[PDB]
Amino acid sequence: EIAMEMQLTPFLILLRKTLEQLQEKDTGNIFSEPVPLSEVPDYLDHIKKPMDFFTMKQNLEAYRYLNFDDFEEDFNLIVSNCLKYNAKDTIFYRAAVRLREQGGAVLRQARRQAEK
Ligand SMILES: CCN(C(=O)c1ccccc1OC)c1cc2c(cc1N1CCNC[C@H]1C)n(C)c(=O)n2C
Repeated sequence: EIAMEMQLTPFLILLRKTLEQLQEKDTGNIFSEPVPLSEVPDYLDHIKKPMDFFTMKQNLEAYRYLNFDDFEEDFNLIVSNCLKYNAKDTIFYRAAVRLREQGGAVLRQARRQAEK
């Protein structure tokens, strides 16, 4: 399977499935819409690039993820943003740790498929 020959549609089908699997791990509904700046007024004082699963879905369908690195980078922002903004004694921090853990095998297996 050679990179210049790779078709977009199959790759996007793979990313759609992978994103569904990742988002399903958000059983607390913490990561599935943007952190609202109106309700968390200091959020952008700390976080340079917010990310969430709905924004990832929009990016996917707008053809913004054309390799696995860029996709995984945004999933990793969901986690890292949360670990920075929230203290390690909070439920939200631990929820990000759990999301990273559960996302791990999903992403590794998905990348292996993307590399054929
Ligand atoms: C701003 C929403 N939020 C809350 O914790 C919250 C605040 C006020 C009133 C109700 C609320 O939720 C019930 C929130 C903050 C987050 C946050 C997520 C949320 N909410 C929790 C409720 N579901 C939506 C989600 C965006 N993440 C990932 C963060 O890093 N921070 C700081």
